[PDB]
Amino acid sequence: RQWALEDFEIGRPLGKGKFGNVYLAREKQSKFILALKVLFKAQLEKAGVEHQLRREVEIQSHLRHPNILRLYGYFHDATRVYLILEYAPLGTVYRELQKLSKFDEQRTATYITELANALSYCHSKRVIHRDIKPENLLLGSAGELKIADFGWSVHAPSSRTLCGTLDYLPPEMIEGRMHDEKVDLWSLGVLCYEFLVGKPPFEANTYQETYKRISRVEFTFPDFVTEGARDLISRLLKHNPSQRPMLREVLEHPWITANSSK
Ligand SMILES: Nc1ncnc2c1ncn2[C@@H]1O[C@H](COP(=O)(O)OP(=O)(O)NP(=O)(O)O)[C@@H](O)[C@H]1O
Repeated sequence: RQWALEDFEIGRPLGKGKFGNVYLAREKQSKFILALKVLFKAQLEKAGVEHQLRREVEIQSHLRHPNILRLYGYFHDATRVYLILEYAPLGTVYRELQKLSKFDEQRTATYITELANALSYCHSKRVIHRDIKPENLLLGSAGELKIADFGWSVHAPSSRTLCGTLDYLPPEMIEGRMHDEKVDLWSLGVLCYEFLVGKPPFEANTYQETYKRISRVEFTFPDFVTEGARDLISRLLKHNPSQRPMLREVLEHPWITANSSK
């Protein structure tokens, strides 16, 4: 069906995107509640990311997994583009991380499991998300994690568009080098550390400074991180992409098994 803005009643803003906001919305005919990612064509062109936005719609609309946010369709007009997304009721893992400061091992390992499963599915299709970070992880009604925002996804292998914060990016990406699905493994390790510590392992006040840290893989554990968490995070944060484990090995790691709920 060919959609149009008149088909929806827009509600409160759910977030600030990079080219517009996301709104809670209801489809007039079915009363279906969902989200509307609104991007201004102006900016989309000024950044020449129409290829990304196309890769986002094309990749995400074809994914079908309970731990991956659903993209139902899209439409647009003289001015903007509208992505029709599955609405995540419980917000971002990011906000939850602000609220709780840091997660316990049970919550952390559970989120990692849902992620690994979701990434496994994405890697079976040779799809690399490449932008795994707290603000792209949404929570379902039952509090289940759902990877969202495929605005950077691309099929492996690949090269590289400009950047923002490097916090979750692998050395191979910040060094412009070629990369594959291993990129997401590095990010998963960054997340696991951030979940337990309250902040990313390579954080810094300077972009230049953060680049050095990621490049050198310079991170240390606070005393309260258990050895089981340190082992997993250390296997995940290897400079050489090839050393990074398979998602299966993550899903099976002892620390994950002993702590995870799913
Ligand atoms: N389906 C949704 N349900 C609830 N909130 C959402 C949904 N989609 C997006 N948001 C919120 O809107 C924000 C940005 O959405 P997002 O898809 O990440 O847009 P973006 O333009 O790709 N920016 P970025 O994630 O930094 O690349 C997220 O931080 C969420 O908090």
